Amino acid sequence: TGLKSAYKDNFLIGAALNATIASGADERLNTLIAKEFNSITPENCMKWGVLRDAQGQWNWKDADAFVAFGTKHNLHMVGHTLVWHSQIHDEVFKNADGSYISKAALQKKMEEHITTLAGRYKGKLAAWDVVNEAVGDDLKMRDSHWYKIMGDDFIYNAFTLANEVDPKAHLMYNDYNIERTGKREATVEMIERLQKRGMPIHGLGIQGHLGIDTPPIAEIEKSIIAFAKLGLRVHFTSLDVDVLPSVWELPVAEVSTRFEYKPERDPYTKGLPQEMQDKLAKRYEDLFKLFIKHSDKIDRVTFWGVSDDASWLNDFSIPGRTNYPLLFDRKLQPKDAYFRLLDLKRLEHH
Ligand SMILES: OC[C@@H]1O[C@@H](O[C@@H]2[C@@H](O)[C@H](O[C@@H]3CO[C@H](O)[C@H](O)[C@H]3O)OC[C@H]2O)[C@H](O)[C@H]1O
Ligand SMILES: [Cl-]
Ligand SMILES: [Cl-]
Ligand SMILES: [Mg+2]
Repeated sequence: TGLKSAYKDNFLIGAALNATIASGADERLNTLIAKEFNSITPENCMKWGVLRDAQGQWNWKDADAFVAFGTKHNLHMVGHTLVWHSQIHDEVFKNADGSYISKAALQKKMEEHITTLAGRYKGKLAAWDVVNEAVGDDLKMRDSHWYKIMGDDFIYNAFTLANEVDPKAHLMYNDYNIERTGKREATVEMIERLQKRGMPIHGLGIQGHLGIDTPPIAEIEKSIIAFAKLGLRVHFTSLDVDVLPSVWELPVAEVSTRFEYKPERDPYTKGLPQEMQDKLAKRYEDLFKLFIKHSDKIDRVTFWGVSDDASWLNDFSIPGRTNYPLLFDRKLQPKDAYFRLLDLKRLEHH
């Protein structure tokens, strides 16, 4: 059968779904999703600034279509995300003159947003990313407007609110590069200090935006262990593997430059050679060996897309590259990495 049944006894197999896919209108992705995944996450549609215009006004079409889809196919559904510094309008934070509104006023906007959003899907969504990406890459609390107006209380109040709205909801914190030493620890710290405040939190999302070579598997492992120790369920939430030239490690004189589209940084436009098909299978296989090792700690592994043609890495971090990060190709056909992963479970020894 599919991924989901292969991994039934391990964890949920999930896909982020764009709004075209959430519409139901692609029978070929319906057939695929129904076979392969049992968990879905809205890739964009339940984000503050996508869901609401700059005046706080709500359009629920896509948000509603996504919940109709998972109800329809009976898939576990993750809300993404109540409180985040990205894809949210500056009018949330700032007067037209640039100045920041009071904390009190922003609290009120947060109350309303969580109350309406979690409230509306209370009991339909099993899980929420309540706060997304609150630790800076300099390993300090990210200097978002959330943070600058509110402090730790934006995260605190966000969870407490969420939990009051849907008591039943599994409530996560979600971040990227927390596979990595340094930011892993600053996040463990962050949870700890809020958990001693009594903040209701149930899960820790590891985004899992990985590269073909890095981070190493020992890294990821340390993080699975650190976070579960905080008495939380571990999720891999935005899984994909970047197979393109990295701009992450570039010399000074090229901080951008580095985001500009350049030929050589897009080397596989004519197709992914077999030699890299293979590095990608092997890298997915290492990851999933790891995940199986620790499936007492991991509740779910979600991919940040269904197929390559629809991966966000085609445009991040350089617009318009041809990447190959996911299990299904641009023709919806499964890739070498896919069979390696069925095989792990198929041939498993007990
Ligand atoms: O390719 C163009 C564009 O990218 C995609 O939407 C993007 C989302 O996938 C992206 O998701 C975040 C990835 O980082 C973290 O996991 C974070 O938690 C996610 O929200 O968000 C930015 C979007 O531009 C679409 O495929 C398409 O619109
Ligand atoms: Cl979308
Ligand atoms: Cl090639
Ligand atoms: Mg339901």
